[PDB]
Amino acid sequence: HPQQINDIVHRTITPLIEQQKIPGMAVAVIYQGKPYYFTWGYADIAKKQPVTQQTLFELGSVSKTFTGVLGGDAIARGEIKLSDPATKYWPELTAKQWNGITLLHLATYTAGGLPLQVPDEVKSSSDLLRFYQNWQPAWAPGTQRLYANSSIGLFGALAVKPSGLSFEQAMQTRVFQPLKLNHTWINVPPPEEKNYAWGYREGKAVHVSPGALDAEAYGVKSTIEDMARWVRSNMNPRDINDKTLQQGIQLAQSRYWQTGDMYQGLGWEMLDWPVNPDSIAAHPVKAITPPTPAVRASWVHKTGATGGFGSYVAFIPEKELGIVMLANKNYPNPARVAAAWQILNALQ
Ligand SMILES: *P(=O)(O)OC[C@H]1O[C@@H](n2cnc3c(N)ncnc32)[C@H](O)[C@@H]1O
Repeated sequence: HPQQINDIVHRTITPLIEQQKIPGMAVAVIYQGKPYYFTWGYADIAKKQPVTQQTLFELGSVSKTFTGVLGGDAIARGEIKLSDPATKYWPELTAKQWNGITLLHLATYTAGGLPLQVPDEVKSSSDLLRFYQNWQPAWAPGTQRLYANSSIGLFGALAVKPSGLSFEQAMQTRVFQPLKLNHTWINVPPPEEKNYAWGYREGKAVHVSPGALDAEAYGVKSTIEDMARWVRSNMNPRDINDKTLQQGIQLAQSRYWQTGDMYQGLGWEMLDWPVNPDSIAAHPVKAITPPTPAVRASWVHKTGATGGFGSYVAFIPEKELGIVMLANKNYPNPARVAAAWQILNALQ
């Protein structure tokens, strides 16, 4: 490691762990293109199993970045357009409030107030259809952003329909495998279970429960090494020898809407670099026309949580600088962002 990386990471992450009382943590700092790894504490407190570079953490909503990119890849293939009505890919969704709602709206939380959570009793395909059929928008499409699992969750499920594959099969074959993310899972295979960290909520060991559209909205588990590779792939997509995937990664950093200081991509969210560290409910959106092609001078990021895990990813493509922070405790987002900003700001 470059000493300055060690110095700033030790300075920054050590206190964070102490005050947030985080039981285990992994961090990757991407600096001049290369990854540097750090680990702390335990994946399993009871068994005193240390966090390693092979420890799997629940990504929570960081999963949305994978879904956004997979959608981008489908657009690149000509399988979908974001301007297409959602009903084009689910004709059984006949209720009139769906007229005018597009894949873009689903992907970017702008469909008009889809709920943050899919109702907990929704399990089957018929349950899911009935849920969407009964949903009533609070706003017209394309006018308000309400960050929500039921929105991008449906986007992911519909985006993969033309492929003929399940969402998991599409993600595995079109995103995970081409990028050599060989320890990244929607469903952790039994032989890999020993590396799956427990999450901790009020001292209790927990893993995320099954829920409708979980794969699409929050269900990915990954290692610090794979997540470093993910960040690297999104920072320099032109380094990928897979045309539609490269194009998809670029489309996910297109700026489709603006809300205050931030811009909504597909899964990824973006702000202009340099950012004010203090700048990082529903809010009105303005369409950006044409959507701004991925801006390399951006803070590109996404936070994620499950009951037992807190995750954060941020990168600045212009500077070849990025960070992944994975912890097996859900701790406040401002703390994650503050630590990430301190580390990247020191290395620019
Ligand atoms: P992102 O990390 O913002 O959000 C995804 C996390 O939210 C929780 N989640 C989604 N859906 C539910 C339901 N129905 N009930 C309780 N919690 C839910 C999970 O923690 C996701 O990881």
